[PDB]
Amino acid sequence: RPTFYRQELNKTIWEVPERYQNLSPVGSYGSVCAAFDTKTGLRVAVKKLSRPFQSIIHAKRTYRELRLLKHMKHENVIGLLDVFTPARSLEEFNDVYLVTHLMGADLNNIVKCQKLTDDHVQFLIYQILRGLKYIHSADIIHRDLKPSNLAVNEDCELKILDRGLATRWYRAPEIMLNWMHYNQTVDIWSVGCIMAELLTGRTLFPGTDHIDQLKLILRLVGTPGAELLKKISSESARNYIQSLTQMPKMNFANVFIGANPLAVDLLEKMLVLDSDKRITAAQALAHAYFAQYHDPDDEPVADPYDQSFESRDLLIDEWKSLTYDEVISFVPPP
Ligand SMILES: CCCCCCCCO[C@@H]1O[C@H](CO)[C@@H](O)[C@H](O)[C@H]1O
Repeated sequence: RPTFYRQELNKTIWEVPERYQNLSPVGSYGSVCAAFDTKTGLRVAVKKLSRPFQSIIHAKRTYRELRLLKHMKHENVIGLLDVFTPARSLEEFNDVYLVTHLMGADLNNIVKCQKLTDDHVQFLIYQILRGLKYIHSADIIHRDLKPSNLAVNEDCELKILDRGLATRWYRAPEIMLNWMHYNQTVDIWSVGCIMAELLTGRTLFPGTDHIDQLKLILRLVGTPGAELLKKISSESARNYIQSLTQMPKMNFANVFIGANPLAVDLLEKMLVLDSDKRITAAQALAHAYFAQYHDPDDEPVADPYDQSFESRDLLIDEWKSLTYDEVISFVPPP
């Protein structure tokens, strides 16, 4: 094991291996320091989880987060450099620290302070969909893909994160109707919204609440056809939908007038009401808009990810001991 030191920072008492040095507050389910890794000469992020075992909910979340990050090994997805605890045994086990690459800015920190070239839009979105193929191949649905959940460096390299450094704006329509049985393509909807915005400099659907959101969506893509309406069991949803004057499907070419026409085509295949018909991550990767970036031999899939634990109601000490096992068995990257 290594030797630890304690330090006060912003009311929280930090205790880390000496290998981590120059700790400084980056921000704020835990708080995050930037730190110098003396082992590699690289700057890193060190997140102290707050109250990781406060309850059954926190504890399972803590385990969920550690299981996810141990699994994610892909250039466009946040992954884990280190995890530790000052605890000497399970009996003392009370804090968990997570270490990842220091990510300086999110996609939003870009869009707002620039106007993106088409080639930027191609590189950014290709990276998203490359990691999303990987995420999806693990049978994970991201569910909250939005600009604050995407890390982008000065080199315009991107990774998908679990959590940032308004959600509804990027949420698939089926989610705001509480449909339940989402497939992965709820994340494609979100990618379409992000893309639109990168091209346009404007939020595609700045809904004020969930009802407003559905309104703004139908104006673009138009009222659902017969083949779709017949799948909405909710009487109230049906009535709200049909009460909203029969809206024509706008021409995407006019909404995105001036965009690379191939970006318009891709957008049309992403932002489709019927999630059955939404282009998948792997499909999208082969769309000619990414011809410059696509390489089918460098778009890998994930090892299958065991998420049966999600189906379990366990005791705090059980989630705690599972988490403890995951820390102990962590094997760092190369
Ligand atoms: C915005 C007004 C209506 C939105 C229609 C959304 C159509 C969503 O698509 C539907 O999603 C479900 C998966 O969640 C599937 O069970 C259905 O097969 C699929 O067609």
